[PDB]
Order: sequence, then C-alpha cells, then structure tokens
Amino acid sequence: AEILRAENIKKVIRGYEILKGISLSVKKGEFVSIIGASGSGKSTLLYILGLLDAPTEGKVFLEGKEVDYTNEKELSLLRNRKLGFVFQFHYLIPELTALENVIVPMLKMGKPKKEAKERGEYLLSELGLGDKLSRKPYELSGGEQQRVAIARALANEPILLFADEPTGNLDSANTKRVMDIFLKINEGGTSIVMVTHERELAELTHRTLEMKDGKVVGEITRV
Amino acid sequence: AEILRAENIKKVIRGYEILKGISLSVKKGEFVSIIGASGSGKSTLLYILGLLDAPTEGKVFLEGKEVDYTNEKELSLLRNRKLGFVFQFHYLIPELTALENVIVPMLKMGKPKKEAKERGEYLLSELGLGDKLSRKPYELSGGEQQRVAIARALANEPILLFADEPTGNLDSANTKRVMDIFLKINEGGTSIVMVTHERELAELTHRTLEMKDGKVVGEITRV
Ligand SMILES: O=S([O-])[O-]
Repeated sequence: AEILRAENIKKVIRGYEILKGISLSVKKGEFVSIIGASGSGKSTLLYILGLLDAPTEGKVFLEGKEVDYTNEKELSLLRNRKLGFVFQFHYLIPELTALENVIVPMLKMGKPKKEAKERGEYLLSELGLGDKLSRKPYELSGGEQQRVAIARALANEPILLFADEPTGNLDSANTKRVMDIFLKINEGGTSIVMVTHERELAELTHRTLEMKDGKVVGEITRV
Repeated sequence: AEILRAENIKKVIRGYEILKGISLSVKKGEFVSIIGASGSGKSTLLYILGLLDAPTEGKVFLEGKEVDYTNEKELSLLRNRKLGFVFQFHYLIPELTALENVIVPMLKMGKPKKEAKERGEYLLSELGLGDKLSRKPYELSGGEQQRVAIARALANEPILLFADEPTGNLDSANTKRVMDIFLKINEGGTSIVMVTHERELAELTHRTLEMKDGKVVGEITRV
C-alpha cells in the first residue's frame, strides 16, 4: 500500500534549479531517510513531500490521491489531519503549556478541547512528559522540547511523519532517546521520512535515499 | 553613514513568528556578524535584508532609501547592482566555466563582454584562481568553488555583501583562507553582514549581534 508518491518534482528559485526532477514512492510503514551534502536539496524536497511548499513542476499523491494546490486552505487542513512534522527547532508556542501546544493540531480539526486534552495527556505521558503537562517551553530542556514537538506531530494519528534533522539541536543522550522514539513510532505502523546529514542515523532506517545537486543518485535498502 | 537599516522586522510562517521584531543598523564600511543557533532566525533575517524575501512587518533601508518589496523590477535591479551574496553552498552553474560564472551578473547589468571578462579575470586572479579561468565547477575543489562564488559576489562592485555561513562546508585551511578574503574585502571598503553560529568567526568582525528565538538579544562591539 503506497502512502506517498512524488512525480517529476522540480523546484526553481531565482533561475536556479534546486530540485531537477525527482520521483519516488513511500510504502505504508516504511522508515525512509534522505541524506546529502550541501546543495543536495534534501530539505527542499522534504518540504515539498510534506505539502509545505508547492513544487515548480511535478505532482504529489497522498494515499493515491493527487494533491490539489489550488485550494491552499483545504491543503493546510489535509496536512494537519494526515501529516506530522518534527523540525530541528521545536517551534513551540511560548505562551502555551506543553499540553496546550500538543492539542493545537487537534483543535484545528474541530476536536472538543475536553477530548483533545485527554489524548494530549496520553501522548505526553507516553513520551515521558506526564509530569510536565503544565510546563511552558521556557521551563523545558532541549530534549524535552523536542519530545513535546513529537507528541504534537502524533496529535491526529498521522499516516506519515516528516522529520528534518530532528536531533540537530540535541546532545548524544537525547539524540538516542529521540531516535528510539522514532523507531517505536515506526514499529507502531507510522511511516516516517527523515532528512539528516548523519549517516549513523540514516543507517537505522529501512531505506536511505542519497541526494546530490538536486537529484536522487542512489538508494540503499536495509529490509 | 548608514548603509543598511531595518526597523521592526517581523516574519511569520504558517502563523509562527520566525522573527519577532528586529531593528538594527550597519555603518558604511562595517563588517558585522550575526550569530545564533537553531531557532535564532538569523538566515531568515539575512534573506530579508538581502531582498531575497519580504518581511511580514517592518521596513528595510538601503543607502538611506526605503526598499519597496512590492516592486520586483526594482528589487532585482538593487540586488544585482548593489548587493553580493555568498551562501554555504556555491550555487555555481555547472555548465559554465569559472570566468563565465563570474561575469553572469555583469552581463545582466548590460556590461560589455570584453570589459566584463576583464573585471572577472581581475577578481579571479585576486582570489587565487587566475590560472583556472576556463575550469568548470566539477574541476574545482570545494574551497576553490567558494572563491569563484565570492568573485561572482563582487562582480558589480557591491556596496554590501551578505554571507550565510560561507565557510560551513570548508575545512580549516580553506575556512582561514576565505575569512582572510572577507577581511581583505572589508579592508577595501565593502560592507559585510555575515551570519554564522561560530564564535571564532564572529570575533574577527567589528561588531556582533546575538540572536535567539527570532530576536536580537545582545550586541558586542570590538572597535
Ligand atoms: O508549519 S506546520 O507544521 O503547521
């Protein structure tokens, strides 16, 4: 069962072709990693696969259905319902508690606050933050902040989780903790597409796509 | 006096304030560094200051004149004629030789090819590439590729040069060489605004603006 498909993706910025024609497909349950050096365009690709930015050319299919870029508000809602994001930076709202930050995507779906908070507590508890539900971002360490972002990414049980160097700001201890969380999330059936410049992290995934100068130049499959 | 000034600059992306209100000034001839880590928003700020992206709120003044971000034509004219850019990646055109790569912005400005090549040859020679004018990017090392990018940045004798972690992809030897080039360029009278996360690089500049969570939180004056 294919969960995501990108066809002939190109991205041009100021006349420069960042992505030169990329096609790929992700199957349900796969943990994919995308690596590459400077100029690879790996993050630009991730933003397009995640429906954050529209490509210059090409199409994206989510669960077999072609994405409609005309209706941007509907696309934002589709993103919120089916996809989760974990960037290098936590992007937590400073005024909101850990729990309030996690329920944001749920409220966008029109979920009652009562039930949203119950699931939010569940998610935070599973990620080891059950005792810090009312803590605001300024009261959390880097590793805890990233875990709140992960809980938020899982808010609406996404079919796909996109991660852009999720452990970039973390020390070795939190890097292992976060990767283990991702492995557990994947074991739970959630597909993951993760960009990273760390081969050691890529080696823990099912498939690694290597990019160079806006093209996928190779792939290594580890079952 | 004032070569660049930004007032109340804010940048919002998908409802999140990447830049929460920034005001700063760069004196003519000054070499300023902006340092910050993840979440600082330093690169986003650089793109706005360099006219590559528009702010959500605020104004930018170049040479005392307010920039009109709604005028694409003027914006393109300003970037090409008054500014120079050096990113972590070289962004060279693979099909073009070093000299051809350097003269592109000159030809865009209407400069005669003969005169353009004369200046391009001068710039490349000054940057230690006088014997590699006909070499294409694939024939050059990463360090040499960046020097071509610096020559291109100086093509139209910009009054202000923007650099985003220009030595991030370079080893120690090349990083030192490139920084010496920037110091030499500033010694020539060209103003430079460089974003970096390296304290060592910032220490070589006249003044440093420290950023955190989309705000300028400190300033260090060394002269
Ligand atoms: O910017 S997205 O994660 O809502």
